[PDB]
Amino acid sequence: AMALNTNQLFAYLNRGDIAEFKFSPLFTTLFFPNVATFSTQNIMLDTLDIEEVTMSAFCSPMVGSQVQRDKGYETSTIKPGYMKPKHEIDPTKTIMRMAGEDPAQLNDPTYRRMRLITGNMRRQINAIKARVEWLAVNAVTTGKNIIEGEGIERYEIDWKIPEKNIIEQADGKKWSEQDKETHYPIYDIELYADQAGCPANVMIMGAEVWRTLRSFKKFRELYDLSRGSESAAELACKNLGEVVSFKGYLGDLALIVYSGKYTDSDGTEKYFLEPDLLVLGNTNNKGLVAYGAIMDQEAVRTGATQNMFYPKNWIEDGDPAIEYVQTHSAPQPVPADIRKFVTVKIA
Repeated sequence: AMALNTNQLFAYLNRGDIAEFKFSPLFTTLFFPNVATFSTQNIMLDTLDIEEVTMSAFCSPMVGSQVQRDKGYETSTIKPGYMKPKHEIDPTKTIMRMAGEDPAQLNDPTYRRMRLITGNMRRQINAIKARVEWLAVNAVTTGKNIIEGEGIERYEIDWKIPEKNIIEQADGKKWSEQDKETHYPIYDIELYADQAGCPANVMIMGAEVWRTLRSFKKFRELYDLSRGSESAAELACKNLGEVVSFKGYLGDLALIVYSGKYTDSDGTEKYFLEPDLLVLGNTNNKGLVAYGAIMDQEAVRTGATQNMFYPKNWIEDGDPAIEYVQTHSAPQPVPADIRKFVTVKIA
């Protein structure tokens, strides 16, 4: 067994026809679809060619779970959470073959190592994209991210979303308490959308929100199931049918139910978007995922530090020699304008 070099791993990562590589989760796709890779470890927001994205954040240290906001300050230098998940390449695994494919290769041990390597690479990108989506949804819904990673101390980024942009039905009119035969929920949605200061053209909803909205006769009468790749909102969902459902339109407002989940360190399943939350936004309000430099010595040696991802494969010596694949990345979502997001907790 010889370890694949990084050109060999990049050949796969860049291949063009792997969904895990070409698509990203919903909030990332709608609101952070652009990319900037930095040659510095830290993201330097002041250096971006696009003037229309956010160029500073209020960064505060933390002691435990406590944010030390008196020690925070606006800075255009952002330290990203450095990621480098790895997996063992165990050739004793049973390899699942697809689904139109070619039984004969699976004898060849090289072919089998390749299957495990590429399989684990796909899983590592999924995990990096999942962290990014978590960061994206948190930014949009709370204006804040908690950043952790290799070689830094845990701290908070605050994009300072206006307080009026985060709304709870329990401070006003609850949908659960309305007459489902007579209430017009559109007028509440319009009320929430006022807070964006600009038009909202997309409503992204947890499951409980969609259930409730649907229970209103007056929503059903206006609900326009018709659609056809007719909007950026709609286009964004076509490759995310595992976690996202495009429902139609309410006037010029696209309707998306979002049910994406991730697993946390504890190995527990969580929603990206809590089921009782809806987000109003504008699909023209596009920021980016900024990538800090890759800090791996071999990346540094070979001048390959400016990269979204940097995959490595190696075999260690030992009584069992253990083989690993690992992917380095230092992503951070940066919004265009945080003030154009309104989040509502229904009750």
